[PDB]
Amino acid sequence: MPAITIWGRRNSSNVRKALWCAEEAGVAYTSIEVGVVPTLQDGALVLWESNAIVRYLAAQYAPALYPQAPAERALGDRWMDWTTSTFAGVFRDLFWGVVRTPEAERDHARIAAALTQSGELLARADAALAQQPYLSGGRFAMGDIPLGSFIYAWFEMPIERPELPHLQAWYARLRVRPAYQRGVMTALT
Ligand SMILES: [Cl-]
Ligand SMILES: [Cl-]
Ligand SMILES: [Cl-]
Ligand SMILES: [Cl-]
Ligand SMILES: [Cl-]
Ligand SMILES: [Cl-]
Ligand SMILES: [Cl-]
Ligand SMILES: [Cl-]
Ligand SMILES: [Cl-]
Ligand SMILES: [Cl-]
Repeated sequence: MPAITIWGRRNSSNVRKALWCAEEAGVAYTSIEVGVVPTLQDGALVLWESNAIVRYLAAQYAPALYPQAPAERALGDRWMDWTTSTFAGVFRDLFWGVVRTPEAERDHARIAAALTQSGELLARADAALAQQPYLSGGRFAMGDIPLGSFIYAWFEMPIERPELPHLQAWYARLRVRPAYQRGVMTALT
């Protein structure tokens, strides 16, 4: 069995982050879904943090994805932290109310507020993607991966989205990557 194992449900955005990164690197890996947080194991290493798992997999296995100059890495680095620190919480809330709770249980005012704030948060990324074609800068790299794994849910969710055309063209370019198709575009349950 491959040295790399990734535990976790494939319909989680955090696990998508890791599967997509694994796929981008081409390495042998096992994905275990037991019957949400990814657990990475690679030899003696055990990782529980999505973005740490990403940064590791790219630096260790896909150096095309890990910019070596600190100043260029920092461009996409900030969107990795921002995805966790600012976007994921409100969006996971939006996504729960819409895909996973029964209408009898939906706090609509809250969903409505999640949807509205999700949108204006994303407007910030949309503005950055009007300056460069990737969160990582001129070329795709690890920095695009955390928000890229959420933005699949954003666009394929049954919701009314505000017009964010740079964000959308970026998602269109993500969709042409096979690693993104196999790693991220899973059952949106
Ligand atoms: Cl989600
Ligand atoms: Cl099951
Ligand atoms: Cl190792
Ligand atoms: Cl439901
Ligand atoms: Cl551009
Ligand atoms: Cl770059
Ligand atoms: Cl849709
Ligand atoms: Cl479309
Ligand atoms: Cl997979
Ligand atoms: Cl599907």
